[PDB]
Amino acid sequence: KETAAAKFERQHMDSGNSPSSSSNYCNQMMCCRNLTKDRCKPVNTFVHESLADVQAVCSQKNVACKNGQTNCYQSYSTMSITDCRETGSSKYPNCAYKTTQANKHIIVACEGNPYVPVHFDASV
Amino acid sequence: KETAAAKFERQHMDSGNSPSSSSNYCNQMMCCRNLTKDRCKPVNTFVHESLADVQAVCSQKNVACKNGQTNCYQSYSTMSITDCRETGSSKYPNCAYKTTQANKHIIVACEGNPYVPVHFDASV
Repeated sequence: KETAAAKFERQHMDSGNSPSSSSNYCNQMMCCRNLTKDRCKPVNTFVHESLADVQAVCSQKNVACKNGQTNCYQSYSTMSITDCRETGSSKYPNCAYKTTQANKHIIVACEGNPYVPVHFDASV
Repeated sequence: KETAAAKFERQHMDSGNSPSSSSNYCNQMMCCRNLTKDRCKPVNTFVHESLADVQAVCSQKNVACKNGQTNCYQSYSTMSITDCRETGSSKYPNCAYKTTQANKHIIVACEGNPYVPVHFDASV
């Protein structure tokens, strides 16, 4: 009763579901980190490397910040990160986001003592 | 008063927590598509494109099937795919698979009328 054609579909078709597919990760983190409190923050990037590895970036590759400042640093290695972007249905107070995974070099602005990140400037 | 450093950690740090399900994707799909009931199927590929794009491949590049039959066809474009292979520690009935994503030209054996995909032969 299962046709050869249906068997191929069962064994091999999983449209729109690569392990890469979006999920509600951004919706949960965006909300729980208070990023949708007075507005839907439009875009945000979460970093999954350890804090020690991210802090180390402040003494890695020195580059210009988007705003022209020069206290930004790009990580020597690519880092595991997740980009959060608002979806078509997002409208405060009901924010909604698409989750996109990635592995890129991060660029952060750093200041203070200890010299640590205070701004996520971009990913490359 | 939130320091800039703490604010950066609250908006951008989520160590160890990438939402990627690509560690368990294959085990889950191999299980629910019924490919581990009698033996651990050794290798299997899932395609993330539409069924429509996969059915069209039967109209594309004719190439030899692994077994030498002449009814195999290769997609002109690469497709988003996930290959599942048994790990070293997999042993029926505790099947275990490594998930490997890629963008490749798929190869399927087609048969019947309509002329449709009946077997996933290989990928580019």
